Amino acid sequence: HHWGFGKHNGPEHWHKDFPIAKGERQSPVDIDTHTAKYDPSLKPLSVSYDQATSLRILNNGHAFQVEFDDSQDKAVLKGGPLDGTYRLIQFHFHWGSLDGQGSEHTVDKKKYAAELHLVHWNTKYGDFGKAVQQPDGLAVLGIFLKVGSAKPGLQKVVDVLDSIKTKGKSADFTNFDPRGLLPESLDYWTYPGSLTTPPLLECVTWIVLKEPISVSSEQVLKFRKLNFNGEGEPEELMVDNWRPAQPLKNRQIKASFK
Ligand SMILES: [Zn+2]
Repeated sequence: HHWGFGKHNGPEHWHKDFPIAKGERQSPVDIDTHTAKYDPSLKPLSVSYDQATSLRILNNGHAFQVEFDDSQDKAVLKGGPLDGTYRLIQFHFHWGSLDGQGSEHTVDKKKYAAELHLVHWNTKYGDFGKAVQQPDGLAVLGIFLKVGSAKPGLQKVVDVLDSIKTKGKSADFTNFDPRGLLPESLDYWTYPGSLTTPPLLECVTWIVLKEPISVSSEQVLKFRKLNFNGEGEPEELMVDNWRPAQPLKNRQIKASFK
């Protein structure tokens, strides 16, 4: 009876196994655009993905994750609110059963159809496992998805999902360029928060882009054909794998733009 997104093990239950669920810097949060302060010290976000090396895509039982070779400085995030260099390790999404919900962060209470997380770890901690034990261990770049025109750069991801339908399935996924998932503007909000799946560690500097990317209805529909369950088990569609907004508590969200 482990954590999940069902009726008996979903986000409202997680605190029982992971008490930090009720912590002081939990994510996601609602971004109140009128309360976020423009910060004239925030540098432009530097995203250097030209040498990114994807390896594999995995159905991990709550989402799918595209993993990268992070053994060299190849795909790095720096600048913005960050000190130092953070290396890309994986990206994954959160999505809904319907276009009207699916994002984890919300903007003035608005829910998007999905949310992309590009997860990076602080190179000063040597690897991901050590980084998540530190308050500044991770930087996660969050990008909202809305349903409209197709995102061509996403299609290679959508087309491989049939091969990883059920929990535990993985597939070779090389030469995928995550630059094809970025919106035009890198304007962002930033605040200190946490992983949004257990163990919910409070190790993340969140950088959430203001500009959503558009994906097609057909693209998001294919996300919804994935399964939470393993092969040979009763079918449960992988939908609504998003944690709802958590109390902001003692935190200020800063904006890179006015
Ligand atoms: Zn996530």
